[PDB]
Amino acid sequence: QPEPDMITIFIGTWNMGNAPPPKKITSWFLSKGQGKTRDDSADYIPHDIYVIGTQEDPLSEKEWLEILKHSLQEITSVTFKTVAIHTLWNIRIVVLAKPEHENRISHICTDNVKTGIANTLGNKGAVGVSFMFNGTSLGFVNSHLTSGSEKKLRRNQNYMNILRFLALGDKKLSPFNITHRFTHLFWFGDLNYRVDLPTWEAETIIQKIKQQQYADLLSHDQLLTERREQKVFLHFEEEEITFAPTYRFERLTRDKYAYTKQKATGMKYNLPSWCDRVLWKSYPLVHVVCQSYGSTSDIMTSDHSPVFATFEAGVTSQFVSKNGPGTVDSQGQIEFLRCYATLKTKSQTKFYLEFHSSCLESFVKSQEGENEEGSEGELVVKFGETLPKLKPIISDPEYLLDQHILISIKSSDSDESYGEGCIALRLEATETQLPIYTPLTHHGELTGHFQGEIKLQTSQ
Ligand SMILES: Cc1ccc(OCC(=O)N2CCOCC2)c(C)c1
Repeated sequence: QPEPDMITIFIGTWNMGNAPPPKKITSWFLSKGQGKTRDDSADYIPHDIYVIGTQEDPLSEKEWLEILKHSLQEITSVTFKTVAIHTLWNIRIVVLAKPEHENRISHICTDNVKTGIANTLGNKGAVGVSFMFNGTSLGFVNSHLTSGSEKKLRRNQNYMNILRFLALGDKKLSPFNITHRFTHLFWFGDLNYRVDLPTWEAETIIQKIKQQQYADLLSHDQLLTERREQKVFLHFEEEEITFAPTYRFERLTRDKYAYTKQKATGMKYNLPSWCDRVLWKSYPLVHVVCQSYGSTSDIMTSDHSPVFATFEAGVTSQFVSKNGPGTVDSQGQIEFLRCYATLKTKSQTKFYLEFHSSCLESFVKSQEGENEEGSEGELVVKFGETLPKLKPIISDPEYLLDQHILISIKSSDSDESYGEGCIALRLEATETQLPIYTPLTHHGELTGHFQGEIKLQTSQ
């Protein structure tokens, strides 16, 4: 029975509003309602992996798992296996997979981050899960960020705290945060970004939603505007939104948006907003295609509607050769030519690189580069032709061309990373000098660039 080169992944996010779910929630897992929806002809075809993020979840883990498994079994006639479940306060993540995937899944990690300080510590934060699916690493983050229309900068801070401190994936990738540790990273939840229009425009916004005219609302969505200004979720993707705002509804109908200030809201307005979102980041040139992104219309126990997103995701097999794993394959080599880093830093330490990849036996530390002054007042660190030749464990091009090299540029004085990035080995040619490029980030913000040429030797 062959190993897959593609799987499908369901991502769900639902802020349950502290209420139990209705008896039927199958529309969520079928990607039916508003937006980009799944074709009826696929209804019986199970996804490989289902990842369910809840916020304001009032259920026990047992209660919710029973509902989820019975829902999927009704749809698919498949009894899913529980990969992971992790809850922080009322924020929860569940990972279910087809039973045929049980021996494909390993290295399961869970973690949480609590955001805020004092007043603001005690109900917001994130839960996450990571694991290996054959040769592919998968990470999943469910975050419930700070609420309120005037707190977008707090949400951005919550995002940075979560990606700095959530401890998922391979701990040997010590310079790298979760935005570089996975082949595919999915980040979803009640991100709580609002449509930034005046309170006086509430009824106008409602009108627009009734007309399915979302363009003038999406142009004020705080998450889209913050992402365009590179304030949050740098280098993440989001499918186009074609569904109505998923917050704030009167419960037990979807006919009414409840936006007016009440004692129960702390006398805050809740204009209709896309609070409930799914974003992703995959390594360069890895197949990832969003096949649905929408909201349900028929689950009305909460003041939020559930959101679904589904993806085709490229995966690779657990490769064995006669040589690696357990030795190098001398028919393989990775050379970096004429490389230089450009850094936004004011510092004047010397810098060195670290190369990390599961195609290496262990990470590789370069010599220090040569600092020069850039024309427009930046630091250029030149490595020339000084970089160590990397010795992959397997030379077969069917393996090596699917791999990636993570790069960290570190201070010689402090050994701290000033920037992290990723280079694909999915090249147009082997035995050929070819341009490479990655942006560099640290704590998920832009700190520079790395560019140069690569020359990849495979056994072919
Ligand atoms: C499909 C699959 C499911 C679980 C699993 O390992 C983890 C496990 O067995 N757990 C017990 C129940 O709670 C979560 C942890 C693996 C390797 C594959």
